[PDB]
Amino acid sequence: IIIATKNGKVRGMQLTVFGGTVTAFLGIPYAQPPLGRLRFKKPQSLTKWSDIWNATKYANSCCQNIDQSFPGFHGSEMWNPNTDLSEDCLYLNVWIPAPKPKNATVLIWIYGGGFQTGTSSLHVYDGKFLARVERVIVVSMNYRVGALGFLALPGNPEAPGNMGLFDQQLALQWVQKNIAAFGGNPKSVTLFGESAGAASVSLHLLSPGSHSLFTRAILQSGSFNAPWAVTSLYEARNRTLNLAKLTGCSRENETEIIKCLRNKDPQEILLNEAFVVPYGTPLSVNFGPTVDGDFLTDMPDILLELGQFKKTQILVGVNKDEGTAFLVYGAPGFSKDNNSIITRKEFQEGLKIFFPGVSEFGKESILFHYTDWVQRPENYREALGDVVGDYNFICPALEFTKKFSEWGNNAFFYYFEHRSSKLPWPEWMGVMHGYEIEFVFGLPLERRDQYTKAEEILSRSIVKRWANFAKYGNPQETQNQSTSWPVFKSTEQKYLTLNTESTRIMTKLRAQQCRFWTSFFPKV
Amino acid sequence: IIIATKNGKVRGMQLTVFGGTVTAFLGIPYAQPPLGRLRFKKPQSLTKWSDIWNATKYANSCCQNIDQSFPGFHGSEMWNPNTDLSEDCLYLNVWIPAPKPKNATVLIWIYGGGFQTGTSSLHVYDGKFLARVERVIVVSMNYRVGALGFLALPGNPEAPGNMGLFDQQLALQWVQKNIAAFGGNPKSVTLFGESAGAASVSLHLLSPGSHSLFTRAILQSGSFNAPWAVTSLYEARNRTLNLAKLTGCSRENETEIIKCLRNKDPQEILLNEAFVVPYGTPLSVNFGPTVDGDFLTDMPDILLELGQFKKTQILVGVNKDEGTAFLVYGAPGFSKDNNSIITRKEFQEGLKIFFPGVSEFGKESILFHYTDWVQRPENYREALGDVVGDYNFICPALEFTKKFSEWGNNAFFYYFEHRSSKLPWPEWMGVMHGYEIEFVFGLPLERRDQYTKAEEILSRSIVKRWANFAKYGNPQETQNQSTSWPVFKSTEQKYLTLNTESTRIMTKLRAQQCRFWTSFFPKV
Ligand SMILES: *[C@@H]1O[C@H](CO[C@H]2O[C@@H](C)[C@@H](O)[C@@H](O)[C@@H]2O)[C@@H](O[C@@H]2O[C@H](CO)[C@@H](O)[C@H](O)[C@H]2NC(C)=O)[C@H](O)[C@H]1NC(C)=O
Ligand SMILES: *[C@@H]1O[C@H](CO[C@H]2O[C@@H](C)[C@@H](O)[C@@H](O)[C@@H]2O)[C@@H](O[C@@H]2O[C@H](CO)[C@@H](O)[C@H](O)[C@H]2NC(C)=O)[C@H](O)[C@H]1NC(C)=O
Ligand SMILES: *[C@@H]1O[C@H](CO[C@H]2O[C@@H](C)[C@@H](O)[C@@H](O)[C@@H]2O)[C@@H](O[C@@H]2O[C@H](CO)[C@@H](O)[C@H](O)[C@H]2NC(C)=O)[C@H](O)[C@H]1NC(C)=O
Ligand SMILES: *[C@@H]1O[C@H](CO[C@H]2O[C@@H](C)[C@@H](O)[C@@H](O)[C@@H]2O)[C@@H](O[C@@H]2O[C@H](CO)[C@@H](O)[C@H](O)[C@H]2NC(C)=O)[C@H](O)[C@H]1NC(C)=O
Ligand SMILES: *[C@@H]1O[C@H](CO[C@H]2O[C@@H](C)[C@@H](O)[C@@H](O)[C@@H]2O)[C@@H](O)[C@H](O)[C@H]1NC(C)=O
Ligand SMILES: *[C@@H]1O[C@H](CO[C@H]2O[C@@H](C)[C@@H](O)[C@@H](O)[C@@H]2O)[C@@H](O)[C@H](O)[C@H]1NC(C)=O
Ligand SMILES: *[C@@H]1O[C@H](CO)[C@@H](O)[C@H](O)[C@H]1NC(C)=O
Ligand SMILES: *[C@@H]1O[C@H](CO)[C@@H](O)[C@H](O)[C@H]1NC(C)=O
Ligand SMILES: *[C@@H]1O[C@H](CO)[C@@H](O)[C@H](O)[C@H]1NC(C)=O
Ligand SMILES: *[C@@H]1O[C@H](CO)[C@@H](O)[C@H](O)[C@H]1NC(C)=O
Ligand SMILES: *[C@@H]1O[C@H](CO)[C@@H](O)[C@H](O)[C@H]1NC(C)=O
Ligand SMILES: *[C@@H]1O[C@H](CO)[C@@H](O)[C@H](O)[C@H]1NC(C)=O
Ligand SMILES: [Cl-]
Ligand SMILES: [Cl-]
Ligand SMILES: [Cl-]
Ligand SMILES: [Cl-]
Repeated sequence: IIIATKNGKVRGMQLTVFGGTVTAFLGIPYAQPPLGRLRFKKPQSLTKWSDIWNATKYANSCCQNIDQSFPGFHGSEMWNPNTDLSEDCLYLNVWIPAPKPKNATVLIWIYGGGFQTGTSSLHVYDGKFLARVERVIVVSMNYRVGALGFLALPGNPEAPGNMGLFDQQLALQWVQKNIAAFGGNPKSVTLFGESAGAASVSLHLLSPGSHSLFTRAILQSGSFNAPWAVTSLYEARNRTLNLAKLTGCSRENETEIIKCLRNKDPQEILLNEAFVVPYGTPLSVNFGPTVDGDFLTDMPDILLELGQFKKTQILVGVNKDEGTAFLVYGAPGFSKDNNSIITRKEFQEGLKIFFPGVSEFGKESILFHYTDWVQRPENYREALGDVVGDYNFICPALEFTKKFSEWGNNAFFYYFEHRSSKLPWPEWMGVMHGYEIEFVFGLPLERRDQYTKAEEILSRSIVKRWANFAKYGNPQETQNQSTSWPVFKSTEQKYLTLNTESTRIMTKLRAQQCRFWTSFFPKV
Repeated sequence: IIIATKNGKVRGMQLTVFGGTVTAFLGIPYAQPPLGRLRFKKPQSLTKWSDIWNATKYANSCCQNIDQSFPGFHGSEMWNPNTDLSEDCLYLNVWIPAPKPKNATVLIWIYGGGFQTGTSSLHVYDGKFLARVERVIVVSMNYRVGALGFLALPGNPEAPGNMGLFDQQLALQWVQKNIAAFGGNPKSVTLFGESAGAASVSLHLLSPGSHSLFTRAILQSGSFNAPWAVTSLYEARNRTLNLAKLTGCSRENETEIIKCLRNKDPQEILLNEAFVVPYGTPLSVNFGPTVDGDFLTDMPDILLELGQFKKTQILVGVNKDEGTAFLVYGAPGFSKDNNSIITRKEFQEGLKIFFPGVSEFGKESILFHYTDWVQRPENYREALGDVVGDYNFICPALEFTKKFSEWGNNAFFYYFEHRSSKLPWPEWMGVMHGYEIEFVFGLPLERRDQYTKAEEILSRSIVKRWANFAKYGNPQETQNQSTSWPVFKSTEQKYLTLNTESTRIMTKLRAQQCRFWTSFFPKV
């Protein structure tokens, strides 16, 4: 199977999925390799090839540091890259139903990883189930991460910032130009992403250059108003110069810092990213999106508040225990290998880990708000996870959703509360960050994979709802006497819970907690 | 002029006021003197006299401690009692227009003084101007204050608590039974009071026993939800027993503590009131209203929240600088005799004076909320006064008004912002607590008294508005092209400013401050 694209022919491969066939085109190039003088620059458009590009395997993942905290452990290792790392990493994947569809809706996946890590070739991002079961086309891209994707000296085209967001955008352009050849509808394109991938989706909603590149958006556990999502111009400058210092690249001329950094081995840039900040946290984003005057024209909070964004439907949600994953990456008393019963003093020390530049009063205020107990040994352990999840994911997603919906558009909010039967992490971590993704991609639809029957049913329902959102703007499951998913409006704030037992309509998720983070805490 | 009352004849006296005449009956008894075995008991009804009771001078003021902080100084001394102190103090005053009116509306004044001090014979409470100018009848009563008015051991008729509130109530009953003989309408009775007198008015709104004793209510700088206004049953017990200790009255039997206290000289009870608490403040109310199961059937906050109160119109207001008066009664760096520029550390020490049993985090939170400066030497001095005024008077009056109006009734709120040209206190204290009162009573209507012309005009307008509220439920001045006073509703929260220059309709008084006190601070 060979498809002709604007830049040349690509050969795919046939896959058997559930007694049917999917065609996969893995590793199509969508930009010039950003090597040499192109390092730190916006991606440059790719010129024609002749002969057939073989898109029959996943391409290189972008250069990135790896999580070495738990070698041999599937819970962490499943997120590490599974393809060689290389600066030559600007590739995308396409999965299409067979037979070729006529005008299929397109789902474009944007991975998370804190803007520092990630790749589209992870097993939990495999678009073949969606293509098979819902007859949508799935596209995913690799984009640059870390300093190589996000180093900024604002205004300077040698290192303007947001390069990895421009990579995403150019892959969106590729779909616009090329997807009809694969049987796709460029006028029916939904972005979906998790964590930094969801924050990215929310920035494409804000970016005038992305407005005509997609139709609708799905935000899983992330949005640009999250505290980790956008680097200030002040932080970015200091981090860029710190990185120059650490590599011997400190210079009088800023265009000469960049020239120097372009001579460094990728591996030397990677080694020094960790230290560009005095204190870090398990949620640090050393190199992330900045207000660059190009992708992002103003501080995104101002854009959101004043309604300057693409007017379309959004689907947004979070997991019940967003904060737990992070606690084993440095909070005292915590271990994935015991029940992590901590004391008051450990709790207090954990706040120092998660809120390093925060006044003592700021920290006491967190403790005040989260330790009014309803005695119980896991009180403090539970409070720290909620602190981290509410601050970093849940309250920001809910505020994004309120503010976005106030401008007239339909929004749907979910609260995912199912723990995978196969989860390798301990029970105390509950419904973790990242662990809805396999349900969205339909992994539990595979009977060989040993998920429960209740999990097959949940995943089939989520898959259908996501697909209906993409095709029709409305994440209903219309056939199986399912709970209707109400629109989220800033007054009632109705959301849908996703679980194997009973799906419920609820209101005002974490009302009391989010008043704290959203209205008090930003003042300290 | 001799009027026959249910309990006997009373002779009044004629007064010349503004080229006209008022009849004053000063010092009519309304209960049995609460002496001897009646000390600490509810007031007992008075039996008939023959011959003519001469109500031609003010009666004794109730026993109370005096403000000795500033001897010789009119600013403080004008609030001290101006009649002999005596346990024999249950008397009231009546001022009536001449000629005798036919069915005049009645204004009943309830003085403030923290429930510890006060008397109806103060010059600034002289009802003759109102009677003259508006042809209303004015009534005022003395009620017991301090431990003699409010000592409680709940349930025990020897000392049930709220005795001074029962004194007020019995004087309300006297007006019901007797005012028609003076030309008054018992079906048109408005209560008005300032500070503890306004808190009292707000408790009569809650008390089933007072419901048929009045029509409408005016609350000047006070309401029962103020932090100083209601003593917990826990505080009351401890204070009663502390007082017993300090007087040698500690006993096994509680009815024997009271018997013992009844043998003490009034003057010995007074000397020990100050110490019944370990820490006090300039706003301490050692002996005040309690939930006694009789006057007050439940915690008044519950009654207010759940709409269990007299359904009628209210007029409520506060002064611009409620908090300043108190700062010279113990805050470091403050003096009525210099400009009281204080430092951060003095500010912090002042919080300790005003918030003695409050956690360090509680205090830091106050400081956080009030020291975000918009440098300026008077920053800290101004912040402390606002802290004290917002917490103790303004935010509580506004919350009372919101909650009360949510039940359907018209409410009118004012913000009094005129500083008396004659004020003896320094300019930095601004528009002080207590200093609207002379405008309400029409003192500036007296040309001999050397107030400005702008002050005569302001007082004449307030007088008319207060009188119209009493007679008609609507505090308008209809004749002189005046600003219309809108109803206060919990959504718009419109209020009227009272000043000599420009009277304005404004909204959401101290919105940001009161969110702090009303919604955060009660948690610490
Ligand atoms: C901006 O960066 C400076 C630089 O300090 C850093 O030097 C880098 C090359 C890197 O190795 C990094 O780890 C190191 O901290 C920061 O100043 C430092 O601040 C810390 C803590 O306040 C102090 O211990 C150091 O004295 C100080 N270092 C120097 C050399 O000045 C600074 O914190 C940072 N500013 C922001 C916005 O975070
Ligand atoms: C849960 O484990 C933590 C984490 O650290 C430990 O991991 C264990 C599984 C074990 O292999 C141990 O050797 C390893 O150090 C425990 O916290 C540790 O416990 C003690 C006393 O508090 C200290 O020696 C360590 O500093 C501390 N580590 C950290 C990172 O804080 C924790 O006590 C344990 N909790 C249980 C069993 O409930
Ligand atoms: C209830 O009252 C007690 C009694 O203490 C008081 O004794 C009284 C007769 C009187 O002189 C008063 O000034 C004195 O404080 C309070 O206990 C006291 O608390 C303070 C400060 O915490 C301590 O310094 C004392 O040790 C302690 N005194 C005694 C003898 O126990 C107590 O504070 C109070 N409770 C409440 C609700 O405020
Ligand atoms: C305003 O006066 C205060 C109050 O105390 C003083 O009253 C003055 C009018 C004067 O007679 C003085 O003798 C009397 O003690 C001043 O605070 C005082 O100032 C000094 C230094 O801060 C200390 O000696 C006192 O402890 C302190 N008193 C109190 C109660 O805190 C204050 O400095 C003054 N401020 C000015 C002039 O701006
Ligand atoms: C494919 O359908 C096109 C329009 O369908 C889409 O309309 C969009 C506005 C959006 O709402 C999508 O979700 C809809 O599905 C049509 O214009 C094209 O011509 C079609 N192309 C084909 C059949 O080749
Ligand atoms: C005096 O007027 C009485 C009624 O007037 C009042 O009606 C109340 C319900 C209240 O709204 C007041 O503010 C009104 O002024 C009437 O019943 C009496 O009979 C009158 N008594 C006389 C003239 O002696
Ligand atoms: C692409 O794959 C085809 C079919 O397997 C092969 O014949 C061709 O040589 C390939 N091109 C390469 C490896 O460049
Ligand atoms: C910085 O150096 C570069 C060297 O390539 C040069 O192009 C540029 O003009 C210099 N900038 C300034 C303004 O000094
Ligand atoms: C609805 O349930 C049927 C079985 O009754 C199942 O076969 C089908 O896949 C379900 N559809 C969805 C979208 O959940
Ligand atoms: C009351 O006053 C009248 C008139 O001045 C007087 O004659 C009478 O004796 C008085 N009664 C007293 C003092 O008890
Ligand atoms: C307390 O003592 C008084 C003495 O007058 C007595 O009437 C009462 O019965 C005693 N109470 C109890 C229950 O001990
Ligand atoms: C209205 O103004 C007139 C003068 O024009 C004055 O005599 C009168 O007292 C005023 N009335 C009120 C109630 O303020
Ligand atoms: Cl600090
Ligand atoms: Cl369902
Ligand atoms: Cl403390
Ligand atoms: Cl006016």
